[PDB]
Amino acid sequence: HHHHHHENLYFQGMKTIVIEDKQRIESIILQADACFVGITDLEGNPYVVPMNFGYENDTLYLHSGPEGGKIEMLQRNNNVCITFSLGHKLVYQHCSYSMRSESAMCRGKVEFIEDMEEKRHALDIIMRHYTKDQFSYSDPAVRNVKVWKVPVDQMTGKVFGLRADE
Amino acid sequence: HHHHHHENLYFQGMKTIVIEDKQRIESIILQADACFVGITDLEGNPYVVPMNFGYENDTLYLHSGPEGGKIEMLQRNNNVCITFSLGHKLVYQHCSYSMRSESAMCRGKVEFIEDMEEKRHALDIIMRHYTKDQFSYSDPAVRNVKVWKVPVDQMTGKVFGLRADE
Amino acid sequence: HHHHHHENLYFQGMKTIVIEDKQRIESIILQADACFVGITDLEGNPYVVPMNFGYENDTLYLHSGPEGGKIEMLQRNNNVCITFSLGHKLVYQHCSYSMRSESAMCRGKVEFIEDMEEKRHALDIIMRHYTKDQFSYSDPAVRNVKVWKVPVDQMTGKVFGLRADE
Amino acid sequence: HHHHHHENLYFQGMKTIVIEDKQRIESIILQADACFVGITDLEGNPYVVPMNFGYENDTLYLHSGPEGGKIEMLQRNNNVCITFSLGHKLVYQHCSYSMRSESAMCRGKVEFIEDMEEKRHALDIIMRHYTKDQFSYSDPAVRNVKVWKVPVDQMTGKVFGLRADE
Amino acid sequence: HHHHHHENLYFQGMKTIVIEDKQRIESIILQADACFVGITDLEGNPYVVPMNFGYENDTLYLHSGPEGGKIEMLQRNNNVCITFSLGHKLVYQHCSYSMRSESAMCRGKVEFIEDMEEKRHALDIIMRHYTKDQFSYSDPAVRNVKVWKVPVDQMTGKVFGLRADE
Amino acid sequence: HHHHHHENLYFQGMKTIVIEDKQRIESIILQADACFVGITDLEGNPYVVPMNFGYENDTLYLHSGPEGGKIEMLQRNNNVCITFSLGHKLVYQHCSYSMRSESAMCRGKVEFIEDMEEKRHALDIIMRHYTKDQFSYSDPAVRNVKVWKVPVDQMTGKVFGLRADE
Ligand SMILES: Cc1cc2nc3c(=O)[nH]c(=O)nc-3n(C[C@H](O)[C@H](O)[C@H](O)COP(=O)(O)OP(=O)(O)OC[C@H]3O[C@@H](n4cnc5c(N)ncnc54)[C@H](O)[C@@H]3O)c2cc1C
Ligand SMILES: Cc1cc2nc3c(=O)[nH]c(=O)nc-3n(C[C@H](O)[C@H](O)[C@H](O)COP(=O)(O)OP(=O)(O)OC[C@H]3O[C@@H](n4cnc5c(N)ncnc54)[C@H](O)[C@@H]3O)c2cc1C
Ligand SMILES: Cc1cc2nc3c(=O)[nH]c(=O)nc-3n(C[C@H](O)[C@H](O)[C@H](O)COP(=O)(O)OP(=O)(O)OC[C@H]3O[C@@H](n4cnc5c(N)ncnc54)[C@H](O)[C@@H]3O)c2cc1C
Ligand SMILES: Cc1cc2nc3c(=O)[nH]c(=O)nc-3n(C[C@H](O)[C@H](O)[C@H](O)COP(=O)(O)OP(=O)(O)OC[C@H]3O[C@@H](n4cnc5c(N)ncnc54)[C@H](O)[C@@H]3O)c2cc1C
Ligand SMILES: Cc1cc2nc3c(=O)[nH]c(=O)nc-3n(C[C@H](O)[C@H](O)[C@H](O)COP(=O)(O)OP(=O)(O)OC[C@H]3O[C@@H](n4cnc5c(N)ncnc54)[C@H](O)[C@@H]3O)c2cc1C
Ligand SMILES: Cc1cc2nc3c(=O)[nH]c(=O)nc-3n(C[C@H](O)[C@H](O)[C@H](O)COP(=O)(O)OP(=O)(O)OC[C@H]3O[C@@H](n4cnc5c(N)ncnc54)[C@H](O)[C@@H]3O)c2cc1C
Ligand code: NI
Ligand code: NI
Repeated sequence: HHHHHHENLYFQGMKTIVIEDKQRIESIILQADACFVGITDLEGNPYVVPMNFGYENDTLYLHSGPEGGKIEMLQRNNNVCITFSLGHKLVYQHCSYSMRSESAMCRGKVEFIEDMEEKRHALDIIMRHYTKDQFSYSDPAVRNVKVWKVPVDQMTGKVFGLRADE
Repeated sequence: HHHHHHENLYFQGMKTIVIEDKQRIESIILQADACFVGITDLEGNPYVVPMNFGYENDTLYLHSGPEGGKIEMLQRNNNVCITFSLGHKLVYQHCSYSMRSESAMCRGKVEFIEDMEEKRHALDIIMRHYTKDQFSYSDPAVRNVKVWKVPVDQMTGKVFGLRADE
Repeated sequence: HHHHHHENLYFQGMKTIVIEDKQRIESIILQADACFVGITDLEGNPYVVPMNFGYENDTLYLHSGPEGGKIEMLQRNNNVCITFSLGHKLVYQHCSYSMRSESAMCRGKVEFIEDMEEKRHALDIIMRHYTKDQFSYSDPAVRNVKVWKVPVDQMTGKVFGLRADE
Repeated sequence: HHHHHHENLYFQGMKTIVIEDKQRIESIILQADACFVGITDLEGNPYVVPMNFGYENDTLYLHSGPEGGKIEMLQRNNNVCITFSLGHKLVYQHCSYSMRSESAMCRGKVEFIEDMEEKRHALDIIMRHYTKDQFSYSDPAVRNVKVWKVPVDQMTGKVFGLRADE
Repeated sequence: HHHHHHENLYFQGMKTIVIEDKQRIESIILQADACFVGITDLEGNPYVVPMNFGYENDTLYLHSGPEGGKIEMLQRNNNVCITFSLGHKLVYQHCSYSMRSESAMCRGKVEFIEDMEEKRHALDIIMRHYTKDQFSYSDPAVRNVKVWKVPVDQMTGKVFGLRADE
Repeated sequence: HHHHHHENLYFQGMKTIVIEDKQRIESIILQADACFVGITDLEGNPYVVPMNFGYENDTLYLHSGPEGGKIEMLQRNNNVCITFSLGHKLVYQHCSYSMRSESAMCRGKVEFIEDMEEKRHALDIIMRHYTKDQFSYSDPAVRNVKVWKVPVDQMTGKVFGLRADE
C-alpha cells in the first residue's frame, strides 16, 4: 500500500452534485451499514441517532426498545430525516486532488407497527439487510421492541467533491 | 474469507451501553471519516447532512459554501447535533451472535468564523483530519467558504449490541 | 484474520444450482475481470483463452491483435463459449463446510467489426469495464486491432456448492 | 485507498509474452482457485466449464457427479484445455498505464479413475488445493463421484499487457 | 490495487529520526504482534528470538517453557534488548520515493516471576495484548511456564526513511 | 469481518517445532519486510536493530550510513544474529484456540564491502527485495554507504504454537 504526498496543494471548491437516479440512491442506502436518524427534540433542537435499518419498496424499517429518549420526541414530532453515506474515495487527476463521497437522504414520518405479525415481517426486512441467517422472534421478544415504519416521502442523493490543485 | 450461517437463531435484546471515557469518545470521532450534522429546518423538522470535519480541544470545525439550505436554517437555529459512527463488528460468543458498534454525539452551537486568518487555522484542522499534505488557501478561496466553529457543549458515546442466540 | 480447521470432515455432494435471474447472471459477468473464451481449434479440440471484455445489451466485446492462433480457429468456426466466475466463498453452517461459487456462461458467434467508428464504440465498452478514464484511439491503433462482437445467443448461470459434514 | 484518473490517454498495444519457466507456470496454477475446462461439445462447438482442481507432478485432478453434459462430451472427445488466470494488476510507469495479468494453459486427455483407492488419493490432491483439513470419503461417496485424471501433455503460460500512454 | 514503477530512480540517503514522544513509542509497542528479544549467548554472540509479549506501565512481560537455550543465556546475562517494528509504508512525494517505517527498542533486565499469583497477573497482561478472551491457567500450567518480567530501563523509538529521487 | 470470543478458555502449552526445509526457511526470509539484527554491544549486552535486507545464495546484504553505533560494535564483534518473522495466524480447531507463527534465524559474520562495483551489486540485491524498479547510485552515494555482506553460516526456522482449550 502507498501514499502520494504533495508539498504545494491549493484548496479550491467543493461542489455537490445531485444524484437523480433512484436506483443509484437506493444502491447507496443498500450499501450502508447504519443510518443516521434526525429527530427534533422536545426543545426544538436536532437529535441525530445512528441505527440499523432495512429498506424495501420506498420504506425504511427500524427497531428499538419501547422507550424513551427518541420515543418521547417522535411522539411529539414523528418527522425524521434519515441519512446514509459511504466512505470517501481519493482520486488524483493527471495534478489535482479530489476527495469524493456520496450520500442518500430520506424524509418521512415514523409509525410504530403494533400488529405482531407485521412487526415480524418488518424485523425480517431489517435482519436481511445484515445477514442471510433465519431469525425467529418469540412473542415476548416481538412485544418488547418497537418497530418503526417510515414510508419515504422524499429521497435524494448527493455527491460531494472536495478539491485541491498543485 | 469465510462466513458462519445458522439455521435457528432467536432474536433478543439490543442493549446500549454508555461510553464514559472522553478519550475513547474522541477516538471514535478521530476515526470517523464523516460526521452527520443534524440541523432543525425552517419548519421545525430534522435535517441531517453529512460533512467532513476536524476536531481539536473540544471543538469541531466544518466548512461549506456560503449558502444556502443548511445556512438559512442555522441562521434561525444554530444548535446542531453532530454524530459519528464506525462500522459494526460481528462477534460470535462460544452459541450467540452479537453485532456491535460504537458512536459519538456532540451537541453545540455553530459560529461562522469571519476573520480570514482564523478561517485558515480552522481549515487546517479540518484538512489534517484527512491528510498530512500542506494546504494553501488563496484569499479568494478563504472568502468563498464558510468555516463553522462548533464548541462542543456535550459529548457522549454509546455502544450498541444487537443480539441473537441459538 | 482466522481459520477454522477440523480433524473429522466427511466429503459429500456437490450440487449445482441453475441461476435463472438474468440480472444476476449479468451481475456476475459485470463483476468479472476476465473471461475465458472457448474456441474449437483446427483439429476439433478445445482451446480456452482468457481475455478482457465488455458487456452491454446482450452483447460481449473483445479485442485482440489481427492474427493468428485464435483467429485462424474462429475463421473456421466462430462459435465461442465465454465463461466467467468469481472466487469461491467458504460458509460454515452451524457442523458443515460448504465452498460456494457462481459462474456465468455465454454462447454466441464472433464477428470482427470492420467499420472504424463501430470499432471505437466497442473499444469504449471494453475499456469502461475496467476504468472510467477517457481513451482515445488513433486511426492506426484502431486499424491494428481486431474487435470482436459476440451477440449472446444463450446466457446461463450456475451456483456450485462443494460440501463436507462433521 | 486511492485512484488515478487521466483525461487524455491513448490506447496502444497489447503484447503477450510467453512464460517459459515451468515453476512459474505451476505457481500460477497453484495460486488459482478455479480452472476453466474447455471441452468440445457433441456438435463440435466449445464448452467451457469452471471447476475446482488439484495439481501435482504434471497432472491435474478434478471431480464431478457421474453424469451428464460434460460427461457425454468427454466420452466422445476426452481432449481438454484447462486454463487458469489470476487477476490483473494495474501498473503506472513514470506517463503510461499498463494492465497486466498472467495465465496458464494445460492440454491433456481425461481419464475417469475407477479404482476406489486411486479415487481417494486423487480426491486428496484436489482437497489439499483448498484446505489443510483432513477429508474422509465413505465408499458410497467415492462411488457417486467421477474423478478426472488429466496428465498434462502441454503446459504453457502467457503474460498479457494492455497499454495506454498520455 | 495499483503500482507505480519508475525507469530512472537514483538512490539517496537513508535518515533515521529519533522519536521522543513516549506515547508514540508505546503506540508502536502496542501495535506490534511480536517482539524480537536480543540475548547475549554463552560465547558472547548475539541471539535474537521472536516472542509474544504484553506491555504495561514501563514493563514488558513474556513467557516461555522453563528451559533451555535462551534460559541458560539469561542466567549468565539477563540484559535483553527487545525491539519492535511495524511494516514499511511507501510514500511518493510530488518525483521522489520514500520507504518509511518506525520501531521501538526497550532495554532492561529479565526476572523470572516465581509467585504463582504474580505469574497469572502477568500472563493476563500478555494475553490481553492479543485477545479480549478470558484465560484461565491451572496450577500445573502456571508451574510449567517461566514468566519473564522486564522493567524497561530505556525505551527509544526511531523512524527510518529510505529515499530515491528521479 | 468477524470474531469468535470465548468465556472459558484454559491456557496450555506452547510448543515450538523446528522447520528443517531450507526452501521453507528461505521463503520466510523472502516474505519478510524487515529483519532484526542482533549485535553484541561494547559492554557485552544485546543490541537489536531492525533493518532492510536482501537475500540470495545463502547470503544476506544490508546497508547503512558509515557510522556509528552499530558500526563501532561490529568492529569489535562482527557476529550477528539476524531474525525474521511473519505475523501470527489464529486457528480454531473443531474447541481449541491456537495462535501460530513462523520465523527464520540466520547467524553469520559481517563484512563491509569496499569495492565500489561489488557495493552496487549488493545494493541491487537489497532493492530487488522491495521493488522491481531500476535503481542507480552515483559514486558519491555508493561512497557514503556501508554495505554489509553476511554469508549465512547457520540458518534455522521455528514454528511457534500458543494453545488454549475450552
Ligand atoms: C451503528 C449503530 C447501530 C445502531 N442501531 C440501533 C438500532 O437499530 N435500534 C436502536 O434502538 N439503537 C441502535 N443503535 C443505538 C441508537 O443510537 C440508540 O437507540 C441510542 O443510542 C439510544 O437511543 P435513545 O434516543 O432512546 O437514547 P437515550 O437513552 O434516550 O438518550 C440518552 C442520551 O445519551 C446520549 N446518546 C444517545 N444515543 C447516542 C449515540 N448513539 N451516540 C452517542 N451518544 C448517544 C445522548 O446524550 C442522549 O440524549 C445503534 C448504534 C450504533 C452506533
Ligand atoms: C461524507 C461526505 C462529506 C461531505 N462533506 C461536506 C463538507 O464538509 N462541507 C459541505 O458543505 N458539504 C459536505 N458534504 C455535502 C453536504 O452534505 C452538503 O453541504 C449538502 O449535501 C449540501 O448542503 P445544503 O444544506 O446547503 O444543501 P441544499 O442544496 O441547501 O439542499 C438541497 C436539497 O438536496 C438534498 N440534499 C442536501 N444534502 C444532501 C445529502 N448530502 N444527501 C442527499 N440529499 C441531500 C435535500 O433534499 C436538500 O434539502 C459532504 C457529503 C458527503 C457525502
Ligand atoms: C486475464 C488476461 C486478459 C487478457 N485479455 C486479452 C485481450 O482482451 N485480448 C487479447 O488478444 N489477449 C488477451 N489476453 C491474452 C489472450 O489469452 C491472448 O490473445 C492469448 O494469450 C494469445 O492468443 P492466441 O490464440 O492468438 O495465441 P497464439 O500466440 O496464437 O498461441 C500460441 C500458443 O501459446 C499458448 N497460449 C496462448 N494463450 C495462452 C494463455 N493466455 N495462457 C497460457 N498459454 C497460452 C498456447 O500453447 C497457444 O497455442 C489476456 C490474458 C490474460 C491472462
Ligand atoms: C469455480 C466453481 C468451481 C466449480 N467446481 C466444480 C467441480 O470441481 N466439479 C463439478 O462437477 N462442478 C464444478 N463447478 C460447476 C461446474 O461448472 C459444473 O460441473 C457445471 O456447472 C455442470 O457441468 P455439466 O457439463 O455436467 O453441466 P450440465 O448440467 O450438463 O449442463 C446444463 C447447462 O447449464 C449451463 N451450465 C453448465 N455449467 C455452467 C456454468 N458453471 N456456468 C453457467 N452455466 C452453466 C449450460 O447451458 C449447460 O449446457 C464449479 C463451479 C464454479 C463456478
Ligand atoms: C512471533 C512468534 C512468537 C513467539 N512467541 C513466543 C513466546 O512468547 N514464548 C516462547 O517461549 N517462544 C515464542 N516463540 C518462539 C521463540 O522464538 C522460542 O522460545 C524459540 O524459538 C525457542 O527458544 P530457545 O532460545 O529456548 O530455543 P532453543 O530450542 O534453546 O534453541 C535451539 C536452536 O534452534 C534455533 N532457533 C531457536 N529459536 C528460533 C527462532 N524462533 N527462529 C528460527 N530458529 C530458531 C536456533 O538455532 C537455536 O539455537 C515465538 C515465535 C514466533 C515466531
Ligand atoms: C524496518 C525498518 C527498516 C530499517 N532499515 C535500515 C537499513 O537497512 N539500514 C540502516 O542503516 N537502518 C535501517 N533502519 C534503522 C536502523 O534500525 C538504524 O540503523 C538504527 O535505527 C540506527 O542504527 P545505529 O546502531 O547506527 O543507531 P545509533 O544512532 O548508533 O544509536 C542511537 C541510539 O538510539 C536508539 N536506537 C537505535 N536504533 C533504534 C531503533 N531502530 N528503534 C528504536 N531505537 C533505536 C538506541 O538507544 C541507540 O543506542 C530501519 C528501521 C526500520 C524500523
Ligand atoms: Ni497511487
Ligand atoms: Ni470464523
